[PDB]
Amino acid sequence: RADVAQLTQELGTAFFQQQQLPAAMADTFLEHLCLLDIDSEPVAARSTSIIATIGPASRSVERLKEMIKAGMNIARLNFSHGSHEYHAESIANVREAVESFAGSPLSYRPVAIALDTKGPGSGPGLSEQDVRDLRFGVEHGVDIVFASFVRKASDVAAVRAALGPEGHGIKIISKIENHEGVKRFDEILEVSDGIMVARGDLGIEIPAEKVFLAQKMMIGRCNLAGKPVVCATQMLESMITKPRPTRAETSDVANAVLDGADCIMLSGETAKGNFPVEAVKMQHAIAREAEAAVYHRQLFEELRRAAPLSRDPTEVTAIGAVEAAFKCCAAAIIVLTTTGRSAQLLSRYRPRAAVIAVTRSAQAARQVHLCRGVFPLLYREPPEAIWADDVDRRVQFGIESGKLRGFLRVGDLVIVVTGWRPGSGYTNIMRVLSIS
Amino acid sequence: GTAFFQQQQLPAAMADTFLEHLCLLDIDSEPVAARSTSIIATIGPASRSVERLKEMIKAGMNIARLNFSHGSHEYHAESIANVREAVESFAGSPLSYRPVAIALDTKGPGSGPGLSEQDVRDLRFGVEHGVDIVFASFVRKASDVAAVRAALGPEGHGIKIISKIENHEGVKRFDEILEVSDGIMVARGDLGIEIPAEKVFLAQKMMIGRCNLAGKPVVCATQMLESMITKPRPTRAETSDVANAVLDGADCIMLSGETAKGNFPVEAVKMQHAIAREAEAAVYHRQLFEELRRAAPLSRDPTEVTAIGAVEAAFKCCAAAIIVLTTTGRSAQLLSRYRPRAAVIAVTRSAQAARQVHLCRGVFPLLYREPPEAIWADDVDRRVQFGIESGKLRGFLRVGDLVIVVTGWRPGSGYTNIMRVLSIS
Amino acid sequence: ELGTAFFQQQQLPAAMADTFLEHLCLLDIDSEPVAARSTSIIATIGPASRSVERLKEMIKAGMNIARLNFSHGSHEYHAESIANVREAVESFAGSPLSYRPVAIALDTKGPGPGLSEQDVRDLRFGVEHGVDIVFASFVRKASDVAAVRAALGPEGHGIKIISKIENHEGVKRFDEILEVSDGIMVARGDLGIEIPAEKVFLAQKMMIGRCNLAGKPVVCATQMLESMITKPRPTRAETSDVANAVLDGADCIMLSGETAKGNFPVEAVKMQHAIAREAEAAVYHRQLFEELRRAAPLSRDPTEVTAIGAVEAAFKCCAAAIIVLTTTGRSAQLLSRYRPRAAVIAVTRSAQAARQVHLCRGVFPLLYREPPEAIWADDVDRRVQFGIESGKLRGFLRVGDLVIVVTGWRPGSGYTNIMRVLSIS
Amino acid sequence: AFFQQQQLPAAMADTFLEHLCLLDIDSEPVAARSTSIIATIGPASRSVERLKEMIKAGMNIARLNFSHGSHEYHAESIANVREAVESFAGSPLSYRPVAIALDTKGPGSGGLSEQDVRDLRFGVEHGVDIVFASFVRKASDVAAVRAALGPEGHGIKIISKIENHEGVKRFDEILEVSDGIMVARGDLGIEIPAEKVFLAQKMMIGRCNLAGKPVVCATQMLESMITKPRPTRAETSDVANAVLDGADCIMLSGETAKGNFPVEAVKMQHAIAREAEAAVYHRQLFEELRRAAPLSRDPTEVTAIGAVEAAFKCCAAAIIVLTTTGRSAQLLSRYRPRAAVIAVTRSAQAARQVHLCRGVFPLLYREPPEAIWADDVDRRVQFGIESGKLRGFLRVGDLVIVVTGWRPGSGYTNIMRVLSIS
Ligand SMILES: O=S(=O)(NCc1ccc(S(=O)(=O)c2cccc(O)c2)cc1)c1ccc(O)c(O)c1
Ligand SMILES: O=S(=O)(NCc1ccc(S(=O)(=O)c2cccc(O)c2)cc1)c1ccc(O)c(O)c1
Ligand SMILES: O=P(O)(O)OC[C@H]1O[C@](O)(COP(=O)(O)O)[C@@H](O)[C@@H]1O
Ligand SMILES: O=P(O)(O)OC[C@H]1O[C@](O)(COP(=O)(O)O)[C@@H](O)[C@@H]1O
Ligand SMILES: O=P(O)(O)OC[C@H]1O[C@](O)(COP(=O)(O)O)[C@@H](O)[C@@H]1O
Ligand SMILES: O=P(O)(O)OC[C@H]1O[C@](O)(COP(=O)(O)O)[C@@H](O)[C@@H]1O
Ligand SMILES: O=C([O-])C(=O)[O-]
Ligand SMILES: O=C([O-])C(=O)[O-]
Ligand SMILES: O=C([O-])C(=O)[O-]
Ligand SMILES: O=C([O-])C(=O)[O-]
Ligand SMILES: [K+]
Ligand SMILES: [K+]
Ligand SMILES: [K+]
Ligand SMILES: [K+]
Ligand SMILES: [Mg+2]
Ligand SMILES: [Mg+2]
Ligand SMILES: [Mg+2]
Ligand SMILES: [Mg+2]
Repeated sequence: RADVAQLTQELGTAFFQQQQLPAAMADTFLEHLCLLDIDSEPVAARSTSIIATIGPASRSVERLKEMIKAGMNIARLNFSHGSHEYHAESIANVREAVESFAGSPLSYRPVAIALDTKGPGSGPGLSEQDVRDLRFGVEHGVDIVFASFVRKASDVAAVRAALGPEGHGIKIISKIENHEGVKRFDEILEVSDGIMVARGDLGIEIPAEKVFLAQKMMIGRCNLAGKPVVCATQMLESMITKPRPTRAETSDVANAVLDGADCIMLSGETAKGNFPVEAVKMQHAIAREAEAAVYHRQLFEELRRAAPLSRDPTEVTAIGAVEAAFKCCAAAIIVLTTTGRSAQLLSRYRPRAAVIAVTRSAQAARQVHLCRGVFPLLYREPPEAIWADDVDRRVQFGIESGKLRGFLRVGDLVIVVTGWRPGSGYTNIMRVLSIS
Repeated sequence: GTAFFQQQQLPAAMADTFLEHLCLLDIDSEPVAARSTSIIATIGPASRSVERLKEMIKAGMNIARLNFSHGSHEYHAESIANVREAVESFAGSPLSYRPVAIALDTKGPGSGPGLSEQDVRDLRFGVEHGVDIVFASFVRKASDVAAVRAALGPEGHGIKIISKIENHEGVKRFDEILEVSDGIMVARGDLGIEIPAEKVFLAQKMMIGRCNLAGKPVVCATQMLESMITKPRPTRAETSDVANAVLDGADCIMLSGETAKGNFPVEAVKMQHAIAREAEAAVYHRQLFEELRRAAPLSRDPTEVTAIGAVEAAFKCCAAAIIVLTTTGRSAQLLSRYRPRAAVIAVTRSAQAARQVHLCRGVFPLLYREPPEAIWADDVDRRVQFGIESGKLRGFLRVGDLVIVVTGWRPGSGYTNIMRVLSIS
Repeated sequence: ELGTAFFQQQQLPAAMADTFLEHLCLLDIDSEPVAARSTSIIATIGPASRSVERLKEMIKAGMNIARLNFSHGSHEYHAESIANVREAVESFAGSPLSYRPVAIALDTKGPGPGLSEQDVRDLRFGVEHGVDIVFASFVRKASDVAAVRAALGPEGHGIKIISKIENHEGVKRFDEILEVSDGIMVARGDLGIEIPAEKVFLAQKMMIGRCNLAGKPVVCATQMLESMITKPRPTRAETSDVANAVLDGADCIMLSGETAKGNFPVEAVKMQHAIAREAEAAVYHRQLFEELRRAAPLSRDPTEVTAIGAVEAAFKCCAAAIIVLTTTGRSAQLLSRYRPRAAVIAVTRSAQAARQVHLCRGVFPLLYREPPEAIWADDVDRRVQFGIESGKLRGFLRVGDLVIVVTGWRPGSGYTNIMRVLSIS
Repeated sequence: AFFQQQQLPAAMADTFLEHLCLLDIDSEPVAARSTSIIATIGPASRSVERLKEMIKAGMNIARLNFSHGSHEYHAESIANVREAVESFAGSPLSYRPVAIALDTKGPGSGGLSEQDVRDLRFGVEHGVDIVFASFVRKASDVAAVRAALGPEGHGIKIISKIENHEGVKRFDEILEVSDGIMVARGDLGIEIPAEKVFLAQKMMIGRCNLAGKPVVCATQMLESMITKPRPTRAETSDVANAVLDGADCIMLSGETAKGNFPVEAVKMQHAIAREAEAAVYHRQLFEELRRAAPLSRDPTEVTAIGAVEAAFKCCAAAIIVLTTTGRSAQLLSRYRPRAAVIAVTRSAQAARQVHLCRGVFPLLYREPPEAIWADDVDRRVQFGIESGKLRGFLRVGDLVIVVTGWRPGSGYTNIMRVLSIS
C-alpha cells in the first residue's frame, strides 16, 4: 500500500481500479488471478496487432475502410489461392482504403501488407511458384512475407535471396508448421525477423493435443529474443458463419495475448466468412481485456533478468525508459525511429505505456505493427534547418497526435526517447516530460 | 536415469523463471503421470446406452452429469440405472474398478428470486436416487446455497453442492457463495450472455484462482470442444481452451452437447483426456507449490499439517504417489489443494466418497470392499497394500518407486496425522 | 486460538515479511524471545574455568561444549580438566530439570607438513579419555583430515572431526576439506594473520554458507567478546559480532580467553546466551527455509525426505517442538539443516550422541536410560512420552501444544521414515 | 578477468545462499570506497599535518564533539581541518571536499539545553555542514534544533542521534522531520539491553534505506585500535556488517579523537568498507529497493531509477550527475547502484554534505563559465569525466550514464544519457 499511497492520493482510487491495476500490482501470480475483475475497464489503446486475411468477403474498398476502423493493422494476402492479377487488385484496394484517411495526418492509420507464400509442397526447398510470388511482392512493395513451411535456416536464406537487392527492407516472418520447424526453431528464429505459429498445418503434422506446447514455447522464445511472434488459425473459426464466437474461441484469443503474442490473425473469418468486420471487432475487444490482465510485475522482472547485459546505447536507453515509464505510470513512451528498431527494443520489455513511434519512413510505420504496443505516426513535414529543432517538432507531433487520439492528457507524464545525432543506430537519450 | 528427467516436462518444471519454463516446453517430452483433471460428461441420447457408457468409462469419464433442464424423472432414473450398470460391469476386478460420480445439474430459478418448486422436487429425486453432487444453477448469493442444502434434507447431508456462477451477481457475490459451497462451476454459456463475451476469461481465471486458494473444487464448463458435436477432430482454439483451463487450475473439465447429443462422445472424452495429460505436465510446479504453501494459512488441524508435510516430502523424492486412507475424502482433498505432481491414491470403503473425490484434481479413488480385520493396524496395512497393488496394475507404481503413505492414529473421520516414506517392493 | 500477544513475540511480524527489507524494518526491540537458545556455546577450559564449582556456574549459564586447548598444558592437566567437567555435569543427574549433557572437545596443537608427533599422542589421549569432538588445527587439504581420522585409531571412529580453517590454503581447498570433515571451525585468530584482516568476514560468511548448504556444523570462533577478558560488559562491536555470526548461520559460537583466562568467564557465557536468543528470533525463516529447500538436492533417502516434511509441518502449525528418536544423532542433524523455528528434542539411548548433537543448531538432547520394552512399538511410545514430559518440565511444551514426532519403521539406525502430528495431553 | 573481480560471481547468484557460497577472498575490490568515514577530531587528530594524513587515508567528514572542549578549541579544530583540506585545492581534478559536523552535548537531565543553543549558533557562525543532534526523543526535538539554527542555518543537515528507548519507539516521526539518523550505539547500549542493540541498528538502517535518507553507524567499531595497531576479529566483522546492513556512513570516535593510531583506524575502515561493498548482493537488493520505493510523478525520482537501471544494464563505470543541492545525487544513491555516482556541483556546501549519501563522489566545479547554458552543462559533464579518469573511476571505452536537467536551477533533473568514454 505505501508503495502506491501518494500516487493513489494524486491520481485517485478510480485510476487504480481500472485496467486490472490491483491484479497487476499483486505480490504473487495466485493473488494476481484472484484480483482479476470483470468491472475493471481497459483504458489503454489496444497493443496486439490484428492481421486480417483479404479475400472475397473483405476485398471491396468500402469493406476495407470498415475493417481499418474496426482495428485491422496488417492485411494478409494468401498466395495459396488467386492469381497475381487478383492479388494486385487486393493490394490496390487496401492502399485506396488506407489513403482515404490521409487527409488528417494527426489521426492517419498505416496498414502493412503481408504476402503469405504457397509453400514448398512436396519439394525440399523454395518452389518455382514461390520465386515468382516473392518477385511480385517486391515489385508491388509488400512490407512482410509470411514464409510457409520453414524447416531450417537455409529455407529463410532462400526466401531472402528470392526477394533480391530491392527487397532488403521486407520483413521475413517464418511460419512453423511441422515437427522439423519446431525442432530447428532456434536456428530459424536466428535468421528470421519473426515467427508465425501456423496452428492449422502444425495441428496435422504433430498431435493436436501438443500444439499448445509448441505455441507457448515459440512465443516464449520470441519474447526472449525480442522478435515478433504471430498466433494464427481458427482463433474465431465459428464466426465464419455465426455473428458471435464460442467460449473456447474468446478464451483462445485472450490466451494468445496472455502467452505473449505480438499479433493475432484472422484467416477464413475475414477472407471468406459472413462477418469479417465483426471478427476484427471481437479480436480488438478481447485483446484490450487480455492486455490489461498481463501480470507486468513478474513479467518485467523476468524480461529484465533474461535480457543479457548490453553495451548498445539503444538497448540501454530502452530498458531505462521502460523502467521510468513503470515508475510514474507514464501514459506513453514517444520514440523517434528511422527503421523502427528503437521502438522494437522498447516493445521487448512489454511496457504498459503505449510506444508512440514517430517516423518519416512509410515502410517502417507499416512494419512496426509487428511489435506489440507500438503505435506508428508517419511524419510528412520537410526537415528544419537546425536538426535539434527538427527533433523537437517530431516530438511535439507525437504529443499532439497523442492528445488528439486520447493517449495523452494534460498533467500526464511521458517518456521521450531520442538520439544524439541524425541517422539510424544512435538512440541514447531518455527524457521525462510533463504534458501541458 | 537421464530418460526420467527428460519426460513429463521435467526440464521446464525445474526452470528458475516462468519465461525459461515456457522456453523449455518440449513436444517430444511425453507425459508419464496419470491424468489428474477429471472429465465430467453430460448424459443424453448419445451416451445413454450401457455399452456406450462402458466405452466412455474406459476413455476417461469420471463424473456423469444429468441435466435436469431436459427430461422427466423417469428419464433421469433410467440414465442413473444405465450409468450404475456400466460402472458395476467392471466391479469383478477390484484392483482396476473405476468409480463414477453422478451429478444432478438443476433447471434453475428462471424468472424467480430463489429456489423454484421444480428444483425442490428434482433435489428430493436426487437424494432418493443417491446422487453424489448437485450442480446448482444460477447461484446469486449465499442464501441460494442454503436453500439447496435445506431442500436436500437430513438424508442428503453428504451430497456436494457445486454452485454454478452464471451471471454478474454471482461473480460479484463470489466470496460469500464459495464460503458456503463445496465448490464452483464456471458456467461459461450463460455467463457469456449475462456479461460481455470478451470478459468471460477474466471471470474464469479469477474464480479458478480463488477456488485454488480456498482448496475447493472448480469446474470449467461449456463449449470446450463444441465442434466435436459434428466433427471428429476439434478446432485449434478448442484444444487450446482445454489446455488453458487445466493450466489455469481447474479441477474438472466438462463436456455438454459433445457427449449428450453429439456424434463423437467417446472421442470427445478421449480428446479431453489427451489434452489434460499434456497440460498437467506443463504446470510450473516450482512457483505453483511455493505460492500455494505461502498463501495457505497456518493451521492447528493435524490433517492440514500432515497434508503439507506429505506434499513437501513427495516433491523431495519425486514420489510416484501419495497413498491416503480416507472416509469422507477430506484427507485426499487437503493433499490435492497443494497440487502435488505425485498422484493421490485415495483408498476408501465409502462408495460415495470414492465417487465424490473425482472433484479434486489428482485424486484417484480406490473403493475397498473387504470386511474389516479384527486388528485395526492390520486393516490399515491391508488397505495400503490394496493401494500399492492397484497402483502397480494401473501403471502408477513400479518396484523401486518411493511412495508417501498418509494415515491416522484411530478409526473414524478427522484423525489423519501420520506421513510415512515407503519404498515399493 | 493463540492470541495477538503470541504473534508479537519472537520477531514473528519480521519473520512473516514478504521481503528482507520489510523483515529488517519490522525488527522490534520490544518483541521478546520465547524459544530456547539454539546456537551452542563452546567455552574454553583454563585456569579461570577449571574448578568444579566454577564449571557448575558455566553449565547453568549455558555452556554446552567444553574445549580443551592442547596448545598449553600437559596430559595430566587435561585429564583433570575432563574429570572436573564430568563431575560438574553429573552433579545435576538427580534433577531432570537441571541435567544437561556437555560435550568434550579436544583442540589440537597443530602441525611441519602434516600431522605432528604431539598431535598423534594428543589424539590417542582423546580416544582413551572418551572425547566427543576434535577441533583439528590448521587443516589445509583433505589428506590432513584423513591423517587425523587414522590417528583416531581402532576405537575412535565415532569422534567428530571439526576442521579448523586458519590459512589461505584451507580457504582455497575448503570444498575438499568439508567433504571429508564432520564440520568446520572458522578459526579467525590465525586466519586474520594468514590473510588480510579485512577479508576474514568474507571467508567466515562463505564457509558458514557452504556448511549450511552441506548440512554440516560450523563454529564461529575467536575474539567474539574479547574485551570481556578484563571488562564486565562487551563493546558494541562484540555484541554485533555474536549476533551476526548467528544470523550468518553458525551452529556454534565460541569463547577462548574470555572463559579460559579472563576475569568474567560466567558473564561471557551469559552474554553469548542472551545475544544468540535475540539473534535466533531475528532469523528470516521465510526466505531461509525456501532457499535451504531449493538448494538441497532431491533425495531418495527416507531420513532426508522425512526431515523436510517434518520441518514443513512444524512451520505450518507453529509446533512447540520436533521430537526425534535418534541413536547416532543423524536424524536430528537432518532436521537441524532446514533451520526450523521449533526446538528439535532428540531422544537417544547414546550418551556420546547426546553430547555430540550440541554441534547442530536447535538440537536439545535427552539421554534415555530406561530398560528396553519387549514390544518395540511400546519402547518407541515410551521414548516419545519421555521427550514430551521432559519438554513439559523444561518449559518447551504445555497441554494443548502441537509437536511433530519423527521416528522410523523398525529398530536400528538409518530407518527414519515417519512424521506424526501430535497434540500434547 | 573483469567478471572475477569485485565479487561479481557472488553478485550474480540466484539465491542469497549461493551468493554467500561464492564469496571469494581472492576476488579483489575494484570500485572506489562508497561508505563515508566520519572521524572525530581531538588531541590525537588536531594538527594540520595529522589531518592531511587522515584526508589521504579516507576521512570524509570531521566530527567535533561539543561534549568536550570550549568554543575556542573547536574553532581552532575547524580552522585546522579547513587548512588541511585546502592544501590539496591546487589540483582541482583531485581535490577532496571534507564536511564539518557538530555533535551536540545534549539535553542531559533536561528538551534543548541552553548550551546546545549557544553551540548551534557557533556552528552557524562557523559554517558547519551537519549537526549530529544528541538524544533526539521526538519530532519536536528536531524542530527545536532547526529553530536554534535560525534563518542563517537553513541549509545545515540535521542528523538525529537515536540513543534511547523513546527515540527507537518514536523513530518514524523523528526520521520524517530529520535529514538522516545516527545509530548512537554507546548510549543506546546503556539505555536498552546490550543484546538488543543489533536489532535497533538493523531496523533503523532498513527504515532509512527505505526512506532514502542517510544513516550513520557509530561507536566502538574499532575500539581496541585506541591502544593497539590492529583491531580484533569482532571489530572488523562489525564494520563489515554495518556496511552490509546498509549504512551510508561509518564512524570513529575515541579511535581518532584520543587514540594512538588515528590514521591507521581510518585506513582500516577504508579497507573493510571496500571489501564489504563488493560483497553486497545487488541482485536482490536492487529488486527490493525498486519494489519498496513508491510510484512517483517527480521527474528527478523517475530519472534516478531509469539511470540506475541503465547503469546496471551496461555495467556503467559511473553515473555523472549535475546537482545544485545534492538532491539528484541522493535520489540515485537510494537505489544502491554498483556504478559510482560522480556528483558535479558548484556549491561547496552541497559537495561536503553529499558525503552523507553512500556512493556519491562530490566534485567541486571551479572551472570558468560557458556563455551558452548547454555548453556549460556539457563542460560540467566533461569535467566529471576528466576527474573520473584521473582518479581511476573511468577509462577510455567505458560507458557512463549522464543525468542532467532541461533548464538551470535546482529541481529540474529529467534527462538520462548513455555516453561512451572518449
Ligand atoms: O505474466 S507472467 O509474469 N506470469 C508468470 C506466472 C507465474 C506463475 C505461474 S504458475 O506457477 O504456473 C501458477 C501460480 C499460481 C497460480 C496458478 O494458477 C499458476 C504462471 C505464470 C509471465 C508471462 C509470460 C512470460 O513469458 C513471463 O516471463 C512471465
Ligand atoms: O535470512 S536469509 O533469508 N537472508 C536473506 C537476505 C537476502 C537478501 C539480502 S540483500 O539483497 O543483500 C538486502 C540487504 C539489505 C536490505 C535489503 O532489502 C536486501 C540480504 C539477506 C538467509 C540467511 C542465510 C542463508 O544462507 C540463506 O540462504 C538465507
Ligand atoms: O530506431 P533507429 O532506426 O535506430 O532510429 C533512431 C534514430 O532516430 C533519431 O532519434 C533521429 O534521427 P533522424 O534525424 O535521422 O530522423 C536518431 O538520433 C536516432 O539514431
Ligand atoms: O479424510 P477423513 O475422512 O478424515 O478420513 C481419514 C481417516 O481414515 C483413517 O485413516 C482410517 O480410518 P478407518 O479405519 O475408520 O477407515 C483414520 O485414521 C483417519 O481419521
Ligand atoms: O538418527 P538415527 O541414528 O538414524 O536413528 C534413527 C532410528 O531411531 C528409531 O526411530 C528408533 O530405533 P531404536 O528403537 O533402535 O532406538 C529407528 O526406527 C530409526 O532408524
Ligand atoms: O540536484 P538538484 O539540486 O535538483 O540540481 C539539479 C539541477 O542541475 C541542472 O542539471 C544544471 O543546472 P545549473 O545550470 O543551475 O547548474 C539543472 O537543470 C537541474 O535542475
Ligand atoms: O498456413 C497456415 O496459416 C496454417 O497452417 O495455419
Ligand atoms: O449451465 C451451464 O453449464 C452454462 O450456462 O454454461
Ligand atoms: O585456534 C583458534 O581458534 C584460532 O587460531 O582462531
Ligand atoms: O553519542 C554517541 O554517539 C553515543 O552515545 O554512541
Ligand atoms: K499460404
Ligand atoms: K441445468
Ligand atoms: K590449539
Ligand atoms: K556530543
Ligand atoms: Mg499452413
Ligand atoms: Mg447455464
Ligand atoms: Mg589457531
Ligand atoms: Mg551519546
